Amino acid sequence: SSEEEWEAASEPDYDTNEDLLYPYSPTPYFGMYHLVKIPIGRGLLHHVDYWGEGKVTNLGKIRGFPQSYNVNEQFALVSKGHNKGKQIPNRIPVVSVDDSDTSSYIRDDSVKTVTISTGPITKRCAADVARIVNASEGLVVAYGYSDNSDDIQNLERELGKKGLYYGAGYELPADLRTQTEFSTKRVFADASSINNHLYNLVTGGDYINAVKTVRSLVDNQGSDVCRDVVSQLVSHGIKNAMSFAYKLWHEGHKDIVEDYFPSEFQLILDQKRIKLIGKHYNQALKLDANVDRYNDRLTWGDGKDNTSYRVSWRLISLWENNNVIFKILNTEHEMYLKLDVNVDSYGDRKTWGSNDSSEKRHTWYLYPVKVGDQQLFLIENREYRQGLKLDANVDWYGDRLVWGNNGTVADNPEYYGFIIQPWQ
Repeated sequence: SSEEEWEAASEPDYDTNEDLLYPYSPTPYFGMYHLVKIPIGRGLLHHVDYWGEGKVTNLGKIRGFPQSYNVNEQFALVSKGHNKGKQIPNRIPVVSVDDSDTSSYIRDDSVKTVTISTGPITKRCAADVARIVNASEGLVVAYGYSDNSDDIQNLERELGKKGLYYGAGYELPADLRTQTEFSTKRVFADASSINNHLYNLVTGGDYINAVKTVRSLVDNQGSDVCRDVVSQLVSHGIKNAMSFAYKLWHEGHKDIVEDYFPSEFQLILDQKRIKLIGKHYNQALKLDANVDRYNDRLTWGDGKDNTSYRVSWRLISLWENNNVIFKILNTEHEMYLKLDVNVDSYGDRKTWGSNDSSEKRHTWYLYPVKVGDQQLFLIENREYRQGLKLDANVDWYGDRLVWGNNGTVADNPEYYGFIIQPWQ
């Protein structure tokens, strides 16, 4: 029988594994008694290996850990490698892989790191892993499962109820990178850690891993964290927020932009007719009534009109070198904004509309920034790296010329921010 094969079995290899002197390791399941639960005292348990067998070498590959507690079925024995058939080191027992309940042995919310591999993650197992991992600073690493498995689906769901979430590309210390047995892993971390991870993936331009992260976050009760990260990204002048929103918009995740990003992002990303209002001077942009000798038109804020076809624009979005870039289209004339090749005596450049649109100076970055509750955008020419501003001086009609600014527009959203509104 299973019991008798276990009773019959050599004791665990405590040369290659550390002997943690766990009192319930050499006993079967005794959870019917008021046992002494670990951890004892105020700290967390360092490391539980769920379905672990201790450090197992096989065909030159390593699985398991010499210093973890190992949750396993009560009669389970080492499966492979030289220790095959021995007893499991530091073994915390469960009745069955079905019940997978450690509540007699391990206190709720008490483990720093849970690793899990080899065994199946049933719903009960996922729930037990979530029960023991500490919500505020826990970490769960699932090794060798496929991302679409019922195993990972059970785990992500139970961890999300507790406040742990997948981190795509989450970097592990060297001692959690020893599992050369497995070719895949999936890391779950605490709410604050994932907040920081996803923010830094976006500011770093790693949109593949940012999209993977946010999708799992929103799908597993992480909406508070998503909202906080988004707020940081659209408040602090991060143009990678625009690039992140673009990839969400085009790769199947419109829900996340619709539900968590400022309403303006939908106008921007779908090339809808918009008004562009200089916040400081409060004037909507238009093009000049007349052309110059090159058939181009100057760009102006209008001192009175904020409704007519003359103040309608569209943003054209394109992807270049891991960034979203924009062209700014005037719908009255079907002309594209650029900055003058000639500077004035302050180094500033007049803004012009042209029928043509194939130069780098036709392309622009948007930097989302917030003045209290008002979402704004800084608009910066990609070739000249100048942010747009309206002239401190009015003309005879009360209109303001639009210039590229020599000098950063980042220190000051009340001066250099634009409001984007729907035109219709």
